[PDB]
Amino acid sequence: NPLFSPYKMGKFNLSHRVVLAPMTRCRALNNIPQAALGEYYEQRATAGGFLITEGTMISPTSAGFPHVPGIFTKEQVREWKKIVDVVHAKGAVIFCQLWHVGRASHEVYQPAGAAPISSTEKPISNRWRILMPDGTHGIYPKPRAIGTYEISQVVEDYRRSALNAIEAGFDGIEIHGAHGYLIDQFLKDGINDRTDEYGGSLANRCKFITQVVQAVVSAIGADRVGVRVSPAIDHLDAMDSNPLSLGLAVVERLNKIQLHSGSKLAYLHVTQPRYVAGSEEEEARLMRTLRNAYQGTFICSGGYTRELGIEAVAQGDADLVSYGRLFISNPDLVMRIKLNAPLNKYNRKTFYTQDPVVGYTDYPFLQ
Ligand SMILES: Cc1cc2nc3c(=O)[nH]c(=O)nc-3n(C[C@H](O)[C@H](O)[C@H](O)COP(=O)(O)O)c2cc1C
Ligand SMILES: COCCOC(=O)/C(=N\O)C(C)=O
Repeated sequence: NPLFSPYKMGKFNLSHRVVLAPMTRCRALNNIPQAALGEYYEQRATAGGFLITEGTMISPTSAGFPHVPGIFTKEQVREWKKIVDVVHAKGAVIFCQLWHVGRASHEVYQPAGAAPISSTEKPISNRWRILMPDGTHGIYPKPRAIGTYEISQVVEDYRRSALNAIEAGFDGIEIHGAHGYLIDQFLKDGINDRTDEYGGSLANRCKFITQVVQAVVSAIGADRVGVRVSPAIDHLDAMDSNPLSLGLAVVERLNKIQLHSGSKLAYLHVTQPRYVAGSEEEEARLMRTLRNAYQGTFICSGGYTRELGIEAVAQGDADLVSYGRLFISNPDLVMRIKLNAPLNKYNRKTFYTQDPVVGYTDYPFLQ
């Protein structure tokens, strides 16, 4: 089974290639990591396994979900430390995903009820609704398009958050540059309608992600930095006229950052276009084209099964395979995939609820 061949992710020696995908679960009450998070990641940690946390706020304006953690306060750092300690006790590697939602937010999630920030003044269309703290769905508002000064301040938020993650003991961080959130709002020409140096050409639309990655690489070192993108995704009106070219433009800039820094990033993480909340062959081809173009470790994500994961690694389509929903409902997903044991179903109704146990840590282990 190729999923259990060891793999060297730069400075981290992994014993297998089953990765816990980053997953927002909304148990971090008032944006403070809670003890429930400690039990949840502990259940899923394995010796030599790689975990990526739920997306984590880099600033008070970053959030667009209720009770998601931050890592921009010392209190948050203090509580994350306890969670990282118990994961490390199991011998796992864990990265903190740094997450800014941009225009995918709401007045209720913003300080003083201010407008969410974005590359653009265009709101997400009414085809998408935002989950509210009371469990209803609200309207995405019109965002405020930020200037280049404010852009440089968001980059500094990323840099400070990456340092706080290292202070909490994280092995590294992942830049959430995917799924129509803030970075993807700069990347996608369906969203970025800017007329300054951050829009109007493919090179300009890649500026924001390049400067974010550069800042965090300089702060904590390239081999502690992973980057997630989804050039072809149907989420929150994040379309591009040429998804493969956008992906390859990002990859080229990551390659160049690596050469200038003298070290490879931890990995590039790409979401399969089939992942939803046009050809099957052209979608597998886009993934392999990006993998072949990038000088380093490739993590694929989105709709993988045990068989699809084995095949991705055996065929050289990816080095690591991250699992989301199946990891929600199978705390010992790694052992189950090793033994080819039956997997348990997941309940989407408790994906984003606040209960510290139900649908969170009460999915059982193999008997
Ligand atoms: C409940 C839930 C929360 C998620 N939260 C995040 C997130 O915060 N950041 C992110 O990059 N991806 C997030 N994802 C996407 C996953 O990281 C992963 O790519 C996806 O679940 C893989 O597809 P799979 O569930 O079939 O394994 C989330 C997915 C789910 C189902
Ligand atoms: C169909 O693609 C959906 C991608 O969006 C996500 O998976 C996500 N965060 O990135 C959350 C919070 O669910």
